[PDB]
Amino acid sequence: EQSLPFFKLFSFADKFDYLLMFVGSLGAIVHGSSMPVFFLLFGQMVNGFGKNQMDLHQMVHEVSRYSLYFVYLGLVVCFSSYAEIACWMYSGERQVAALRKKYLEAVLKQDVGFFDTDARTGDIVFSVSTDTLLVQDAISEKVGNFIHYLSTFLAGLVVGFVSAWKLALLSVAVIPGIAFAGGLYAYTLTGITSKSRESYANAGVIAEQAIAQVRTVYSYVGESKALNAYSDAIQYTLKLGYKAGMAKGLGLGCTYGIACMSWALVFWYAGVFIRNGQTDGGKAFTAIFSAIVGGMSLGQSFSNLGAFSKGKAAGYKLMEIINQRPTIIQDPLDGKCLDQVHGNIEFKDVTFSYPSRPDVMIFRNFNIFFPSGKTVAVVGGSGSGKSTVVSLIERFYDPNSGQILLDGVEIKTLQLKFLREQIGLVNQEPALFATTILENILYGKPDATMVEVEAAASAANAHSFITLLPKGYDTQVGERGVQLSGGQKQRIAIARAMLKDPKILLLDEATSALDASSESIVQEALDRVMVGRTTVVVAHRLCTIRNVDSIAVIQQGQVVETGTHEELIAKSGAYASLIRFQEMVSTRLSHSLSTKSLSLRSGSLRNLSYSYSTGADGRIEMISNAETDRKTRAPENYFYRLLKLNSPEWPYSIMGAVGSILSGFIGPTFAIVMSNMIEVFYYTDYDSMERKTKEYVFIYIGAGLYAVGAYLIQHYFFSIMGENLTTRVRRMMLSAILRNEVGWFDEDEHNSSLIAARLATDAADVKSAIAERISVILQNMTSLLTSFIVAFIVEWRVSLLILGTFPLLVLANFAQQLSLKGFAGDTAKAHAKTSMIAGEGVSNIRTVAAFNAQSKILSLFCHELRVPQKRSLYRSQTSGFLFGLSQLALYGSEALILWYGAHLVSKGVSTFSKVIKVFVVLVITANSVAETVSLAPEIIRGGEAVGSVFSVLDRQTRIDPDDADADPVETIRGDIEFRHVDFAYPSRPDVMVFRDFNLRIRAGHSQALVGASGSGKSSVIAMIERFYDPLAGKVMIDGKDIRRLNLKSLRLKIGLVQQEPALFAATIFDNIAYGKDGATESEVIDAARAANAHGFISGLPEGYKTPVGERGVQLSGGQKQRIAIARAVLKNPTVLLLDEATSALDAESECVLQEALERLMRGRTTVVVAHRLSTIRGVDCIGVIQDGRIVEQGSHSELVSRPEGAYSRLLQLQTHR
Repeated sequence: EQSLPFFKLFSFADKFDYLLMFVGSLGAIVHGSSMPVFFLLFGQMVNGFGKNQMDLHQMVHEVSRYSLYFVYLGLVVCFSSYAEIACWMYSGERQVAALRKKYLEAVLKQDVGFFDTDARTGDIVFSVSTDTLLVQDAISEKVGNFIHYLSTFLAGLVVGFVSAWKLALLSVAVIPGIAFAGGLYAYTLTGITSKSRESYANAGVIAEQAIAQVRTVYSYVGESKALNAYSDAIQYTLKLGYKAGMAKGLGLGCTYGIACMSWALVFWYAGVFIRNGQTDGGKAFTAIFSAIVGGMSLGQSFSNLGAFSKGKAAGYKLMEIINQRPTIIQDPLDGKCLDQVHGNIEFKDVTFSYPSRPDVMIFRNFNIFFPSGKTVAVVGGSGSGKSTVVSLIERFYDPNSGQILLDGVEIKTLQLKFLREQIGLVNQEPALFATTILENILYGKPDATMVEVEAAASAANAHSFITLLPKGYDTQVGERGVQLSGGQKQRIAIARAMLKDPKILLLDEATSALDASSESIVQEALDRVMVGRTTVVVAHRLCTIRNVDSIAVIQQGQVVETGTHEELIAKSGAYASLIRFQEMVSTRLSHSLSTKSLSLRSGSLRNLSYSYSTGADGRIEMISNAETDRKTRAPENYFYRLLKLNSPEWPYSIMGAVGSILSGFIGPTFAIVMSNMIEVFYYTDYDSMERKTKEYVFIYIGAGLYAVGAYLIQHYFFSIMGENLTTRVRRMMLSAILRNEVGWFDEDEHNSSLIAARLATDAADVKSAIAERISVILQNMTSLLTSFIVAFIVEWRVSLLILGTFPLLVLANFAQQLSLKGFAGDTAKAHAKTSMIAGEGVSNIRTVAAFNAQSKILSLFCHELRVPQKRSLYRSQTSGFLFGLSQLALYGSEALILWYGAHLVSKGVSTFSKVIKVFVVLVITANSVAETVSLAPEIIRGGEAVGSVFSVLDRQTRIDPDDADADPVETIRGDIEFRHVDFAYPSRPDVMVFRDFNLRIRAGHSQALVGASGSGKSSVIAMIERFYDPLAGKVMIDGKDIRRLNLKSLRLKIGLVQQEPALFAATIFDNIAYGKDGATESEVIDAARAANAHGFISGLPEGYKTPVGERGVQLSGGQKQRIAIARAVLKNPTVLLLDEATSALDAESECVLQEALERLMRGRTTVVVAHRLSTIRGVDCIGVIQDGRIVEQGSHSELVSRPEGAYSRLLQLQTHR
């Protein structure tokens, strides 16, 4: 959308932030222009250490003078890498923690009807959670990395062009010759990466369907050919993944083969300009190296321009809610204040529409009147919009044409502290702020005393139930310290809206929690607060209103009738049908925020986003998403268990380990020839310097064709090895998912969109966990080892000093690689308690705006941001000092080697070019060694969070389908029998729909288990085939128990028909041959013409060929049912399990099942469950299920003959249409 500029993100800066962005900007220029000064000092040293080969006294002076200048360069990097980290990390905190304090004052002042849950308060909660971390990521510390590497580029061309300007043009005109050779590798590599994502989307829908339709995959035993369809379309991503490793051996080979043919260009012309007497050997080290790493340092300044554009995009959305001027405000000057209110609210000609969609007209010419000290009611029977009455006296909205008078004063002339202080609100599922149960009661009145809270808890039936909790009124209600998690809370607005002592008391439909003896206690609690208070009762169920003096009924825009309930029950005028309607009778936001973070977890770093959940009913839970360090849960043998699964490819790793050792020989051979030409440039013979610099160019060319054949063996192999491992894991993951129980799929984190990504992104990061961490270990250990064998043969006295110095060299470079990603570290974990307070004063804003609790949520937010700021003062002074002190042990420790090496030469032990070769080889080696020890924790710490998918492989199923020591199934005649069985779902095990259940079905009969308003009837057909096991008892079929049989050999003669049918992504020839494997063309036509749809399917373009499941022709609900019955008649089952529930016929003039119900019963055993009192005339028997038992049994000639029973009440529900 729109965007701010990059400036005005700094608009929350005070005069102490203009002082930290000034010191930390001078400190980043001086830190930047110091690597092109190391190349000016190490160049001028060699001109004194190497021109003085015949004067062994000048050598000691002109090295001890320049080895003091590395301690002075060490101090300037010490106190200027401290100033670009401690100033840009702490001044990026103080500016974004003053954006949080003003964005939250803005979202406490907007109108309360702005938040109507339709992904409006799912962006406000998301903008305070993530858009504030993107502003901080932009402006804090990636601004100092911009100035650091931009000033090196500017100062690599001023050191480079003053020493020798003809070699600072040759070593700059090579840089377009390399970045173009490497910008064609990274173009074609994305083009094969994009085709691999497209090739998996064909096989990405087979796992998508067979997890979503898992009731049909198990019922028709076809969980073996859901693999053979999957394991034939994975094989088109494997072969496309082979030639994305050959585009990487040819991309790193032909980049290190041009860069090694470009030192040969610029070390030749450096060796011509010396022979003409224009440069020397230290003005050609300065000119070449300061103009290459100066030019290369633009690839790091422009790496930070991605975060600067996400920062401008996110920071607009914040800066447009801050200055959005609202409508309903408080006027401290244009406001009144009455005295002795009475509570006479009269909606006198009030019309109103919802400003989200102005189409309907809720209150066209609405009129009611509220007396003082009385109890009125507002009740409808449908969507009258009656709960808008309590949402309008609050002034959450405005009547767009009308007026509302409080004791004869229009309420648009009243300030919102004389109004909301007089109105107490009790609502649906009331907001419990995660504090004590003493501070929640003190929102109705902020500070009076202690004994009035006990008085207010006494007249609410609450004084007893919070002393039988083992803490003295101090109980954290958010997290389960003591579990007062009952459905009967003290509905603590009943305790709040008495302590406040309101004059007008607006109740609501505060009985929606499966009313029982517990909800009868709060009913007689509400009947003692309604004394002398002009209360309304928005009521949905009429049972709670039956003893009230005056009741008013509204139906469409206006009141219809008023008066007592002795004349309201009279005349039958639009109330007698409503009591007939009484006789015939959050978790969304945590899912919405995860999908909104869906789409962008593809990239944001893991230290910057969240993972959202509900937790308990205290708040919305926000785990920092850097939960991988805390997790540390892989099996302890996991690196050995992935090498056993990837060991039929042993010839593709014995041939790949002789391609990764040969690549370690190019490191030191670069640094032996380059340190042999520093010696050559100081000859005094100008023809033995010519024919010895030809033969160091021919090695640079021959090692630019050795680096093409040795990166092609390392990368083509080890990608044949790692792509037969992602393919083998994917076939082992889906074959283990389709073995579990059905209740495992019913859980909240096992829907077929979070579990089909574990086969796509969690099985594709096993390639980069056991194949790309042996390539860079065999390479980096054969270069560490071959440069400590050379260095002890050239000279062993200096190279023993570099062994003791070697921890001080690999630690200075370990810190120079953490600095490229930043030292702040997991900034989404400190700002997590702050957001859970900001994220509960948005979704509970109906209860924050009432009670005038808007200056208390801002106090709990500003008194708590002091913890993430003192965490960042202690970190930025410590991390900026340990980084600035490890750099003094890099330059101060190369001053010791070059002094002790220039000590032995004056005593005649060593020579020149025995000290330089040892110095150049062992320092370039130390950069690679501090990369093996940077991927060292991930090898130990459980791989990572996505290499820890053994939870689908190492998981034990509850219901085991295939057993060898189980009795097989040959012929089931049908002897359905239940003994004493009780059963509950594992999703909510408190509900106990079965309680000692009993049935008995003989062979060759039917069963017609009745509706009873959905009294847990849709679980008998979920136990004839083992979708669920019973908790206690047996299920007897054919005289044998059901937990003794081969389950795959049983379900091929028990075939159901689903509630709402579903169709796979194939033609209508495999969607009706899915339940007979085998059938070809004779009994496919015959099984069509039973519930026919045959002239329906004869009219079709490609015969019987069209995709009908998805991405094809869209059929109707009356035609999908005629497909699914063609399945269940080709299979020829013996125990037919029909199904109807929840009014899903979806067809007028029903005939698609009427042909089925009379034809398909004629030789089978059927179990028909339906909620309607029709079509269930199974002429053999019919039982009535109530409360987990049967109450009456007998067919439709002895079940209607009895006078009442329980079936005749459902016979009265026939004519209630």
